[PDB]
Amino acid sequence: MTDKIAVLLGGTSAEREVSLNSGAAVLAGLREGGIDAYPVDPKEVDVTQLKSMGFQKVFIALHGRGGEDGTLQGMLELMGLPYTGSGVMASALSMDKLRSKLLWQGAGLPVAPWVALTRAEFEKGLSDKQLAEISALGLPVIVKPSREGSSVGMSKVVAENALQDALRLAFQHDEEVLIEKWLSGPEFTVAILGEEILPSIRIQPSGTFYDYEAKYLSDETQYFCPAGLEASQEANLQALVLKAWTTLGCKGWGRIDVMLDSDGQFYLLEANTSPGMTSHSLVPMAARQAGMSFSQLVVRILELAD
Amino acid sequence: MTDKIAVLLGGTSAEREVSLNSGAAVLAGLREGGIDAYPVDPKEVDVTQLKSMGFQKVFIALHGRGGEDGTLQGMLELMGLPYTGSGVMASALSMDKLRSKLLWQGAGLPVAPWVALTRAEFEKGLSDKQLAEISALGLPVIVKPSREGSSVGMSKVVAENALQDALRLAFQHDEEVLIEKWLSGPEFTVAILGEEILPSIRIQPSGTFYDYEAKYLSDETQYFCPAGLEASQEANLQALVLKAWTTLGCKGWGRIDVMLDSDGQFYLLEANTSPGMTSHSLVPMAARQAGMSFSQLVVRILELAD
Ligand SMILES: Nc1ncnc2c1ncn2[C@@H]1O[C@H](COP(=O)(O)OP(=O)(O)O)[C@@H](O)[C@H]1O
Ligand SMILES: Nc1ncnc2c1ncn2[C@@H]1O[C@H](COP(=O)(O)OP(=O)(O)O)[C@@H](O)[C@H]1O
Ligand SMILES: [Mg+2]
Ligand SMILES: [Mg+2]
Ligand SMILES: [Mg+2]
Ligand SMILES: [Mg+2]
Ligand SMILES: [Mg+2]
Ligand SMILES: [Mg+2]
Repeated sequence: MTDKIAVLLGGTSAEREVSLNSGAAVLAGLREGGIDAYPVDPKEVDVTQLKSMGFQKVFIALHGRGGEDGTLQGMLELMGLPYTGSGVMASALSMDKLRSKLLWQGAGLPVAPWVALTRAEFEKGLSDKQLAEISALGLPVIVKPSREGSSVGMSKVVAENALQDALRLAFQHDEEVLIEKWLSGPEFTVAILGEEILPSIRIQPSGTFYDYEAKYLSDETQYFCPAGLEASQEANLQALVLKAWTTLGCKGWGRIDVMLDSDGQFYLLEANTSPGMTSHSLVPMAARQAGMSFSQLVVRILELAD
Repeated sequence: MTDKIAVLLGGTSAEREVSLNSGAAVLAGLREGGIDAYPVDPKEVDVTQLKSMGFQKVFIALHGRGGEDGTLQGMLELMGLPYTGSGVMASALSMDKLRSKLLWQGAGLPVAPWVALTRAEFEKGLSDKQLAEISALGLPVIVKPSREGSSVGMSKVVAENALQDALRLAFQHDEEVLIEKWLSGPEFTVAILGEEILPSIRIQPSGTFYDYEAKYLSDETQYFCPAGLEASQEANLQALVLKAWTTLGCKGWGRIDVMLDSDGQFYLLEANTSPGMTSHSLVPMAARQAGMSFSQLVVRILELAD
């Protein structure tokens, strides 16, 4: 018998439905590439039993905490099963937007001005210093949970008195949140596959930002790949993303989200270490422009595992 | 029936002998406190089996990667067992001196000037540019692996032409290495227990730095607790350590190592999320001076767990 591969999909995060779609596509893609792969949903199957179940290797198609944040990676390390994507530290770090931003700023990489808040800071009342820092960002701002994906818990604030509503929403999803300066765009994303940086994609939502609807349900979002940048700027963007990726310590494959601001500079938003892999997701779109079918892409991601 | 507690000790790192000593102390302290505790060494016992063995909670007294770096924490999270100390992300970051330094720099906290190198860079041979950056640090410098403890793999470089030998050593111990400005001292450490910062300790080794012998095997090291700082200065140190702790996201307990430099300012060296607990160890000294028995200290660390 050749290796048996578990495609972990679904799980229990806010991104469960996205992950069910990613894993459905990855399962078929791997089987098309001759890989003996099976779907396993950790919501229904105890993943501590994977080795007992006869699996040799794991393709992680989970998104969000519990699959993307180092916890599952640590279990798999101790179980001794090779797995796709980044290891424990870089997965945990990339899930935490607050600490990714601090790390990048420490490395001299460009990030949007921001204020971080804990639940205790917000619900016990903002200090004068915090209020001053928030005021200095101007409006609009965007508010995000630190540890979500798929634009869950995120919103744009257009009036001072409505910041509290954005903060209450974000605190429904995490214990720590970010208030960030609004960036003008345009918006890009850059996939990484092994040592290869894939062609950037320019993303144009029809509404206010690339929210859950714009990501998964709209026929109106526009995508440009190639992204239409002057060659030197595409190269700059690729080099920025490579430095962001290596600073975090990520490996295997992933996708970094980036926006221009009205000063003409790129700013890093976040890194994703288990990116969406629905048929129509962004990593497959960039890989298609670099000559890879979806099956070729997933077989390559798997080949990179330990 | 009362909880059955596993004290994890020993393991397979360079710090194994220290950990066997830490775990022996912790075990006696817990039992002295009425806790039903038992030692388990992961080198001898398959730790993925703890819950199957009837354990309810885990006291981590391991030191170094694979006990301290988030991997074990992730496994315990998926097994559903509460455990002492920091979670996955903060454990992983605290083991990674390079990324701790970047995060702290991003947060505006004081860190010694440094250069980082990867193994691939070292194997290729160093560029004129990298040598230029290293040269800017001045001399002396210390060379350390990023992810070790107990002063393993470290050397003091007092001549420019001695750097290569120091790197050849540190690369035996990690794939990422730091070259840091040599700090004048004096040297301090600060224990954290729950929400409490304990009074600091001034550490005076007899040799060139606080090396493995000075830490565990010498009767010549001196320790001062209280540290002899002016009241405002002790308060400054505690505040710095609290910020450094909260920036990494650490919880439960730990210990942060700090040095003065010749500008009279404090600089953060590193955080340790499973600190030593031996008769030579620093957390027990801070707890003793703060009016706790060692048994009360370990019962408290356990009570703080999840
Ligand atoms: N500072 C910002 N200004 C404007 N739009 C932003 C900003 N940060 C994020 N966005 C928008 O919100 C989307 C989701 O933000 P991101 O930081 O990538 O979190 P997620 O993990 O949920 O994708 C982005 O794709 C972009 O459309
Ligand atoms: N930049 C430096 N200058 C002078 N001494 C240092 C410096 N960095 C570390 N040391 C010495 O080396 C010891 C161990 O370094 P540390 O960074 O705490 O790593 P470890 O995890 O091995 O303890 C310190 O306790 C201190 O005596
Ligand atoms: Mg994301
Ligand atoms: Mg995103
Ligand atoms: Mg240490
Ligand atoms: Mg020589
Ligand atoms: Mg002794
Ligand atoms: Mg130390």
